[PDB]
Amino acid sequence: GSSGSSGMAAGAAEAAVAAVEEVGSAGQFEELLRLKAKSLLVVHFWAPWAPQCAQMNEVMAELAKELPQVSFVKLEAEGVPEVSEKYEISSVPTFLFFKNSQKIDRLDGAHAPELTKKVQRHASSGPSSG
Repeated sequence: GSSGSSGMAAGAAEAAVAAVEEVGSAGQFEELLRLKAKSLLVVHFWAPWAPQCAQMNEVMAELAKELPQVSFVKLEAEGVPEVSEKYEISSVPTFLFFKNSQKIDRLDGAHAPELTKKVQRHASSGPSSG
């Protein structure tokens, strides 16, 4: 109960990844929400049956690269019925824009262009604004 920071210590780094994260549990998602609160989180619902999720998945990969300040996470609707229940997500494809641990936007249906639009729109918030 007595210390003197005397400034600030140095021992932390940060990297940049443009890959789609795989969410297979509510904990991971509910947890990330906070972490990726400042940034733009994109929760896409992919299914091992729905063909639409096929192309919708490939498109994401690219985006993630274009927008390094964005977070693309894909969750299994049937894989994790815990989260799907809460939001009652019983349809795919389905994207959920979570900002600051609070849903602000949502895209229903397999839309290649419609998606990018929303992604960029929100993605804006952050560095190099514009």
